[PDB]
Amino acid sequence: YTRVVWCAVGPEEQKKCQQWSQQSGQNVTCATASTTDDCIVLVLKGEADALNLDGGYIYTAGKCGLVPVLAENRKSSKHSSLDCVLRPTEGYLAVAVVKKANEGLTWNSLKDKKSCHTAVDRTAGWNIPMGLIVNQTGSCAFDEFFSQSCAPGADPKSRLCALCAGDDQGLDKCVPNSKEKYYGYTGAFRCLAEDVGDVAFVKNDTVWENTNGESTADWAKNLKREDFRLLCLDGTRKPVTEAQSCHLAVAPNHAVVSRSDRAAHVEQVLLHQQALFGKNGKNCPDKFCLFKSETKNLLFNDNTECLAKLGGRPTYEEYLGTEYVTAIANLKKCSLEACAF
Ligand SMILES: *[C@@H]1O[C@H](CO)[C@@H](O[C@@H]2O[C@H](CO)[C@@H](O[C@H]3O[C@H](CO)[C@@H](O[C@@H]4O[C@H](CO)[C@@H](O)[C@H](O)[C@@H]4O)[C@H](O)[C@@H]3O)[C@H](O)[C@H]2NC(C)=O)[C@H](O)[C@H]1NC(C)=O
Ligand SMILES: *[C@@H]1O[C@H](CO)[C@@H](O[C@@H]2O[C@H](CO)[C@@H](O[C@@H]3O[C@H](CO)[C@@H](O)[C@H](O)[C@@H]3O)[C@H](O)[C@H]2NC(C)=O)[C@H](O)[C@H]1NC(C)=O
Ligand SMILES: OC[C@H]1O[C@@H](OC[C@H]2O[C@H](OC[C@@]3(O)O[C@H](CO)[C@@H](O)[C@@H]3O)[C@H](O)[C@@H](O)[C@@H]2O)[C@H](O)[C@@H](O)[C@H]1O
Ligand SMILES: *[C@@H]1O[C@H](CO)[C@@H](O)[C@H](O)[C@H]1NC(C)=O
Ligand SMILES: [Fe+3]
Ligand SMILES: [Zn+2]
Ligand SMILES: [Zn+2]
Repeated sequence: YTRVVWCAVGPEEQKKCQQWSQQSGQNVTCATASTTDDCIVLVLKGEADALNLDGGYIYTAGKCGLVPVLAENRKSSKHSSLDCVLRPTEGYLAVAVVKKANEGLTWNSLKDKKSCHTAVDRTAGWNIPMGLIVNQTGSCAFDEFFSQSCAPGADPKSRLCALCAGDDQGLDKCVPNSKEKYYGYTGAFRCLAEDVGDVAFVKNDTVWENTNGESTADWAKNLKREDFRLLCLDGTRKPVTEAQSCHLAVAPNHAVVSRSDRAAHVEQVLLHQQALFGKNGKNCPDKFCLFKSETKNLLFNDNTECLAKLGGRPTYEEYLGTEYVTAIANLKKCSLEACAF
């Protein structure tokens, strides 16, 4: 009923979910899975109700009948008067980041280099860059393009996982959850920051949130914006201040999905949960903040201002957009009446 079971990916998200559960009086409860895909499955079975997903998984989930309910909304500049929950979503910029000291490394010389991806199947870390690379190469062997990488979710024995490090014990190497050191936006960027990889496929925001004192995490403490460069599709290199003219694409924001028969109810519970634990929430920062977790982006991205209502009750195809939807279809022809489970 007004009770919602959230699906947590990995033990760290489980921990944050439990706090949220404790503070919600149990209006929100938790289920945990090792992978986002397993979480998709728990929702289909009806053992969990919702979770926040990157666009790539929204695509997987959509083919299986799950729908967009509310989307992450971060601070903008245009469309000022509108409240956050009513304001349109902008989408983030997918970028390719390199070290400035690594001269002569451009989009046109990425072959045989070392890469850092958020996870297999994600928008900025995989779908966009690999779709572009397959497109340009005219060959479905994206697994041979880079010499070594860390792409959580690929075969641990393959070169796509050679750069991944697992947890502090060396266990769970390449798993697509935060236990993997170089998982997600922050992980992929850390992979580049520590010179494990030559390039990182992350979003524009990740660079800003983890440099010039914004992080304080020990690996990011001393990172400086000028030491990084974005790779543009025209073979050029630009400062990270130029993301508007040097991105690989703009991605649809992450969004909360659920089985359609449960959407209306998940929507009403969440809107109330954010009134309590959101940005200007009754109990944040006092008791619990839904959008905080110190640069780890647990359950939701840390830069989320609020969860917004979607305009025009969009299907997953409309929400992702035709442009992005055909990009994925074309890449998956390498790896359509579907649903993977
Ligand atoms: C690439 O991604 C970066 C990071 O997301 C984008 O830069 C961000 O732009 C925001 C708006 O477009 C900036 O937020 C506004 O609101 C706050 C409050 O008014 C301003 O100051 C903040 O103060 C708090 C202190 O409590 C700090 O937490 C913030 O760091 C900031 O100092 C801010 O000046 C601005 O008016 C936001 O600050 C900014 N983020 C950072 C880390 O600088 C960037 O636009 C984007 N590029 C493109 C092309 O999209
Ligand atoms: C990989 O290559 C494929 C195939 O060339 C790319 O797909 C193509 O994408 C374009 C742009 O999305 C599609 O064109 C669009 O057509 C509509 C209809 O007129 C129009 O409104 C848009 O303005 C645009 O012109 C095109 O149909 C599609 N081609 C095929 C065969 O699917 C794909 O984008 C490439 N991958 C990446 C990541 O770019
Ligand atoms: O979530 C962010 C992404 O949304 C994707 O689909 C959802 C979103 O986008 C549509 O598109 C373009 C446009 O209307 O959005 C803004 C302001 O929101 C503009 O810049 C545009 O005019 C749709 O019409 C929206 O209602 C919806 O919220 C989309 O594929 C991505 O581009 C990105 O916006
Ligand atoms: C839990 O749900 C009830 C039913 O709407 C609501 O009245 C109450 O405020 C909620 N409590 C918390 C802590 O969210
Ligand atoms: Fe993403
Ligand atoms: Zn563009
Ligand atoms: Zn529609």
